[PDB]
Amino acid sequence: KEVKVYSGRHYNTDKEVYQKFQEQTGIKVRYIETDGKAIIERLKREGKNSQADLVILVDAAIIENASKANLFQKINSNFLENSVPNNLRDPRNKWFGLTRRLRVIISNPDIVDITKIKNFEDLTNPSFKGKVCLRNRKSPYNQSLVSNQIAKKGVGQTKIWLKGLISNVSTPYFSGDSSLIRAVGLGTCGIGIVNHYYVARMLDGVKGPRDASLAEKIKLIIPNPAHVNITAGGVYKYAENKTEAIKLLEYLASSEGSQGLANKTYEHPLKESSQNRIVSKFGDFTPDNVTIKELGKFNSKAIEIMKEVGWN
Ligand SMILES: [Fe+3]
Repeated sequence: KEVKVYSGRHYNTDKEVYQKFQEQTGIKVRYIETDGKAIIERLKREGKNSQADLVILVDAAIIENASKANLFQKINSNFLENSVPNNLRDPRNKWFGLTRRLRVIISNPDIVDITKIKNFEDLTNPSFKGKVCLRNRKSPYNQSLVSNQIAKKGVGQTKIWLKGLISNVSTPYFSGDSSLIRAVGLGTCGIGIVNHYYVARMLDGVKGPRDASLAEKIKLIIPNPAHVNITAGGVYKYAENKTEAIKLLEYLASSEGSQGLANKTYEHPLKESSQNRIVSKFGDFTPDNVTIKELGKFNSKAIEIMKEVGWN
């Protein structure tokens, strides 16, 4: 009995969780970890000849792509249907949330007045002209942030928000969240938008002393209410080991599994906030109730309006 996992959780952290499942169940886990988009393209090409049983992907945008590519099958599990929060799973039961991450505001309080910053709407303030830095629009994290704004506000108001935000950027777009964190730490940027867990990995010395020194200079601001995004798992449409994939998905979404995945990456488990002291110091959050399905729905439109306003 074995299960083949193709995981887009490309942090090189999750091996120990699969090993704990293996010991407890006797089912051998064969895992590949690489880029989620490489996994989607590989499965489309392999189709019925693929060896994937369980697919793990990061970000609503990538889950939506996989869903559109018909990569998942609907599964029956009393545990997942009754234990995973409804907003963090497919209403059609093809994928289920495993961890939570927040896309937040980071600021250098020597460069900008952080008492003027509570939510994403504040970043349009003309006192931040030339102080806002962003990762580029190719990041699913940024697409899903804009889709979140569309979900709630509609296209018109999101476009007005975007024009205001992009008006305040005078720096080329970053190609990563960690390089953005460094720029805000250095003070070349006043304000950024990044995933909370990258700041926690730098503060913990995972990326070495210079990155930890820069991360200490940052103030992290959780918008209230908060935009939540996820990593999710689903069973491959042609899974050979369907039963074993479900058992593993059930373990990953369980309190033990979700805490095991989230603790490696400084993410939040599915149903409780992280017990990590560095993550807890960032503060409490309340989710805005936008569903992960809705972030998928508006992805095409987010990309179109990001291009229109010149988020590049
Ligand atoms: Fe990430």
